[PDB]
Amino acid sequence: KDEVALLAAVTLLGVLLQAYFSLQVISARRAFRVSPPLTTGPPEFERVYRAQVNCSEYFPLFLATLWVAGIFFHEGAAALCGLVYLFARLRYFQGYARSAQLRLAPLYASARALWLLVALAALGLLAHFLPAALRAALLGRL
Amino acid sequence: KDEVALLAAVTLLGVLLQAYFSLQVISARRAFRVSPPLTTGPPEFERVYRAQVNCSEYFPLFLATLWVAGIFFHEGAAALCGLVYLFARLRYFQGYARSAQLRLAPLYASARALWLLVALAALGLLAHFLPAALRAALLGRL
Amino acid sequence: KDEVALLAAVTLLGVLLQAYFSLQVISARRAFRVSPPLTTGPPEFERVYRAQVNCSEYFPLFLATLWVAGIFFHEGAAALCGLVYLFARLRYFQGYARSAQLRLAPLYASARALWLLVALAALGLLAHFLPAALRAALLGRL
Ligand SMILES: N[C@@H](CCC(=O)N[C@@H](CS)C(=O)NCC(=O)O)C(=O)O
Ligand SMILES: N[C@@H](CCC(=O)N[C@@H](CS)C(=O)NCC(=O)O)C(=O)O
Ligand SMILES: N[C@@H](CCC(=O)N[C@@H](CS)C(=O)NCC(=O)O)C(=O)O
Repeated sequence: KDEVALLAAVTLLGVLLQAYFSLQVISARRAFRVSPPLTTGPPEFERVYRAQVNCSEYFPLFLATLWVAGIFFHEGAAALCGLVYLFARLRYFQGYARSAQLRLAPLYASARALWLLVALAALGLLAHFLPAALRAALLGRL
Repeated sequence: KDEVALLAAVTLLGVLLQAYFSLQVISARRAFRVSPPLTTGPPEFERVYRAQVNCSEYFPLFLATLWVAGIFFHEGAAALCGLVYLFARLRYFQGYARSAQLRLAPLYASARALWLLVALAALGLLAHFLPAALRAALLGRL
Repeated sequence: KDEVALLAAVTLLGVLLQAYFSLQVISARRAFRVSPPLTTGPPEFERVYRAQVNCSEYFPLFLATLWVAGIFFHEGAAALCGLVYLFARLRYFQGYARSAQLRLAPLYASARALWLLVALAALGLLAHFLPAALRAALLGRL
């Protein structure tokens, strides 16, 4: 509870953001009179819809690496990248909605932020496994 | 293990439900002869497909707030909302499949249940951070 | 940290794989000149796109049962099924991309692997709840 409080905070933040994306899609459906089960129509809608879906399919990847990084590398560092990513995603959604081209900048920022969490998670896990493994390897060649 | 057993139970339940949604979509594909990579056809299919996809994109949001709420607020309360939500989602899927209109009632029930988890998670995290922060704020104005 | 290190490893692996699926879809978009917010075009593209989406909607189910199984049943066993599943998913993506029929074999392997995690998670949770419940049931009929 004490060692994961920040990660949980970022996580909740992330959820709130996804919730926001949804409300926006619901509003797009209304504005452009696009009723389910339809997911296609004017590009101005399709973009808003696609921005929400794209963010939704990366969320688990975010939550996953956020927690692994926070637990095996550094909680504060993992949480900071969590924010930077979450912010980049907001900018992505908002940009994408205006123009498909305006999604790129924010998309890249997201990748960089997400790739850090992955690199950190990797470095964390590596630090946890490698030593013990190398010692077991040496002990073997006794 | 002892402090999260209920959350894990609800979680497993949630997975089983998603698994159920999938089998249903697979059955829809068969019934309406809609082979991949197609995701469009008769509305009777599209609804079933969309019900499964909509539940799938909220699942992470569910799992996320379920665990944060269960860990920072109250496990039993978080687990109860987990059920209420999971049930609302079943009703959503089943309703949506019949009619796009029959998805609304259950959809709202889902939102309410999900919003609770978020409110609880928020209250939990707030209780964990606020005090320490306020004391640090006061100590500063010494 | 020590009791979940393998699960976190498999998890990170899983993320890396999803990241791989994405890059592939981005490459498909380029190859077949399919720019967002479009998600339809030549079947050779649609399959690649659908393979990535299908893997993305099961990921949370994977992560969920992976951790519940690893925590309530056996970490090493849960991690092994994690690999077997993750491998089956790679084979699924790669097969699907070539042909919709080549996705079936790997898809089934995925189901089997995933169903194990669910069975294990169930057995784990059952072992944690059942006894205490039965004793409470007997104590009642005192
Ligand atoms: N589901 C995504 C996976 C690949 C991806 O993330 N692509 C980036 C760069 S091409 C994107 O912003 N795609 C727009 C979208 O997914 O709607 C897709 O189909 O494009
Ligand atoms: N992916 C959803 C996000 C918004 C949402 O959850 N909408 C609710 C109320 S309009 C719904 O049931 N949508 C039907 C669906 O997603 O198929 C969408 O595109 O509609
Ligand atoms: N979202 C999936 C859920 C059902 C599913 O997983 N189906 C399997 C066997 S029919 C599959 O490989 N579907 C191809 C796909 O989802 O693109 C769908 O719409 O088919």
